[PDB]
Parts: sequence; C-alpha cells; structure tokens
Amino acid sequence: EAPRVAVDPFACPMMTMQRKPEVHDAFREAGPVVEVNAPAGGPAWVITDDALAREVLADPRFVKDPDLAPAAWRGVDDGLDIPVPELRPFTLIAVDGEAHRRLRRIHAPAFNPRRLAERTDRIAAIAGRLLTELADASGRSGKPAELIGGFAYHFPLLVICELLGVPVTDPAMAREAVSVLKALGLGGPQPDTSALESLLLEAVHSARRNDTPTMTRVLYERAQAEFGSVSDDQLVYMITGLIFAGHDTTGSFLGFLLAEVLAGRLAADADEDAVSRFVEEALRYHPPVPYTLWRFAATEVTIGGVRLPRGAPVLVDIEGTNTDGRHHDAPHAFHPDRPSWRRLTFGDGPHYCIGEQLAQLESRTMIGVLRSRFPEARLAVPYDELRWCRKGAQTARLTELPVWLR
Ligand code: HEM
Ligand SMILES: CC[C@]1(O)Cc2c(O)c3c(c(O)c2[C@@H](O[C@H]2C[C@H](N)[C@H](O)[C@H](C)O2)C1)C(=O)c1c(OC)cccc1C3=O
Repeated sequence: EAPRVAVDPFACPMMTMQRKPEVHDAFREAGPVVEVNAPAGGPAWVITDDALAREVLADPRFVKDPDLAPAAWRGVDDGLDIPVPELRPFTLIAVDGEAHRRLRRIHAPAFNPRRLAERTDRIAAIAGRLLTELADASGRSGKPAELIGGFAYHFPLLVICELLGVPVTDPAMAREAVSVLKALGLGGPQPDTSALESLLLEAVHSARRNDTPTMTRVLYERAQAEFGSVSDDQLVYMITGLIFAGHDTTGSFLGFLLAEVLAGRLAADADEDAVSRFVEEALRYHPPVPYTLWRFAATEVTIGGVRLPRGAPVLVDIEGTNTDGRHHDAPHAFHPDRPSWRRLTFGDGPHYCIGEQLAQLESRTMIGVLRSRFPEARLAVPYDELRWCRKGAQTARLTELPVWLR
C-alpha cells in the first residue's frame, strides 16, 4: 500500500557536521508515509511530513504498548522499550491514556521551571568546574581537551543527579552504571552497579524522611497519592529513568551545540536573545534523536492515503522533517537568525519532552560559562573534520570534540 524504500531507517554512515543521512531524502521523495525494513524484522512505516507527524503523535490509535511489537523483536531489537508488565505504570514511555496522564501529573510539579531556575548558579558552577578541570589538564598535557568524553555527558548527568538528590562524585562511573540499569529496566538481557544503586536508594530514603520540597520529594509525594502506596524500588526505578533521559539526549545535543559555538558561529557580543535563538537553531539542525520512539497502530488505520495494519510499527522522522526544505529555507544551513518555526526535536503530542525547559537552561548556562570564563576557546581541528554517527536506537553524537579552551 505505501511506497516502499527497502532500507533500515536507522542506517547511518559516519557523517560530516553539515550532512544528514541519505535515507531521509529517499523517504521524503517516496511519500508522506513510507514502508521500510524494521532493523529487527518485518516492516515499519516512516512519517516524513511535519503536519501528518503531528496528527499521528496526537492520535490515540498509535500507542507505545510494547506488547504490540513483533515477537521476533523481543530480546533482539534493543530499540524496543519493554519493561516487565508491573513496571510499565511507572514508565512514562511505556504507557498512554489514563496511566500516562497519571505519570505526567506526578512529574509536572517536580519539573516546575521556577524551581529549576533557582538552580542556575549551581548549574553554572558545575559547568565551570568541569571546564576549569579540562583546561588545567590540557595545560599540563599539551593535548586538547576532549569535550565529548570530558564534558558533554558529565555536565547534564551531574545536573540531573543533583536535582534528584543523588550525590555522584564520579560521573564516568555513574554514566556506565545507569546505562546498565536503564537497559535492564527497559527489558534487556542478563556490570557492577551496586555503588550507584546505594546512592539512588539513599536519595529515595531521604525523600521519604524529609519534607524538603525537592524534586524526588515531590515525585514521592505525588506517586504516593496517585498509587496509594509506592515502594522504594519503584521510586528508584523512576529516578533511574530520569537520570538516563536527563543526560544521554542532552549530552549528545551539547556536543553538537559546543561544536557550533566553538566554530565561532555565535556573535561575539551576543545578548541573551541571540544566544537562545542560536540554541533554538542548533536544536533544529542537530537533533540527537532521529525518530520518535516506536508506536504501534492499535487498529487498522488509513493515514496519508495508506492502509496500515493493526500492529504496524510507526516512526516519525524528526531529523528529516527538521531538514525539510518545504518548511525551512536552506534546511541544511545553520542560520540562527532564521525566523522561528516549529521542529520535532522534543517530540509532540502527549509524550512531549518533559525535560525541554531544563535542557534549554543547561544549554544557555553552558554558553554563558564558556563565553565568560573561556572567551578564547577554539576547536583544535577544523569544523569540517568533525564527524558524527549513531548505531541503532542510540542518540547521534560526535566521535570527539578536541578543543583548546584557553
Ligand atoms: C536536548 C535534550 C533533550 C532532547 C533532544 C530530548 C528529546 C526527547 C523526545 C524526542 C522525546 C519524546 C519521545 C517520543 O515521544 O517519541 C522526549 C521525551 C522525554 N524526555 Fe526529553 N529530551 C531532551 C532532554 C531531556 C531532559 C533534560 C530530561 C530530564 C529528565 C528529559 C526527560 C524526558 C522524558 C522523561 C520523556 C518521556 C516523556 C513521555 O513519554 O511522556 N529529557 N525527549
Ligand atoms: C528520546 C527521549 C527518551 O526515550 C526518554 C526516556 C525515558 O522517558 C525513560 C527512559 C529512557 O531511557 C529514555 C530515553 O530512551 C532511550 C531508549 C530509547 N529506546 C531510545 O534509544 C532513546 C534515544 O534513548 C530517551 C528510561 O530508561 C526509563 C526507565 O528506565 C528503567 C525507568 C522509568 C522511566 C523511564 C523513562 O521514562
């Protein structure tokens, strides 16, 4: 029924900064709704048109329910987010309908942007200490600071950990361990995570004992109210998820944002408005997540002219719609003064990113620190020699970002 392009939608060779994988253009040329080959077997359908994508992502017939995914995917697709049944109610990405609204209710007050903003000075301090350490190591060594491994994931990880009351001192070890717990929680096979698990449980114990209106306290109070009774293990599971959600995507994006700033594309006298417009363009141009998470048709659906069967796995093309010439003049150029137009980098519909305000705050705070404390920071290699890639369902990321910070 649909036009068919017989390729894996996740195919990604090593890319330059300015280019996006060829599959996006081949899908868009085929039609608004394109059959493709799902990586773990059978068909999948990609949505290549912005307006249609917005309709799909708000249509209750397309659901996250991982039980609708083909049998062949279980244990293999790894892009499939499939908690054990009893943990799906605690997993924002695994539910829709009333169960999803409940979790949105629990998370909303915890991400109150007024409360995040009170943390700006701490966020700056975090970034500034990480950068001073990196500059000092480069002074001693004679080697450029490598900001992907030394900054991009560490900075957002330390922010979200501190917001949740989880006192991490080694972000590299924490990043590895929360990755393991994420994979286990979302249904992967099967390594030592006990140190991190101790800190997560300590943050939950502390949330229950103390009335201080922090993030984890508010999650606790609101989950207790909605579920009647919530266990320490359930809260640990929920905060594990927000640690991973809060750092991986953000850290992938920040590597790209850093590259564009350090390439000298931000005006030297840029005011706050110009900075936030620069961040906005970077979110259009370098989305870390190329497709929405899997949705499945709950019934037979005809959409954009095409008949999709019950069970049909559907992807919205974020990277391709963000760089569609039908809505963006010179879609593959980086133009921060471009008129502001919508993008799909944070999703749409009920499952829209709950972290967007935080990710923005972190972005603009990082640039402030850089501009004020490392005004001469530059790339240690040309912008045209930077490369990025992604395998499978992982976020897009630079291979490295070598910088002379001062
Ligand atoms: C630039 C950084 C980030 C980007 C690009 C990003 C992108 C996205 C996208 C595309 C989705 C929706 C997925 C879908 O519905 O298919 C989403 C959801 C989500 N994000 Fe973000 N995100 C970012 C930062 C953050 C941060 C800082 C947090 C904090 C914990 C967060 C937590 C979440 C959560 C929990 C969801 C699930 C919402 C739902 O299913 O209801 N994210 N993100
Ligand atoms: C793009 C936004 C995002 O999907 C949000 C998100 C998320 O909301 C949750 C968790 C996440 O891991 C993620 C992220 O998802 C991963 C896995 C996906 N297959 C895909 O590879 C994507 C790029 O990364 C990011 C959790 O891992 C999780 C959890 O893990 C055990 C426990 C409770 C809730 C969540 C929970 O809500």
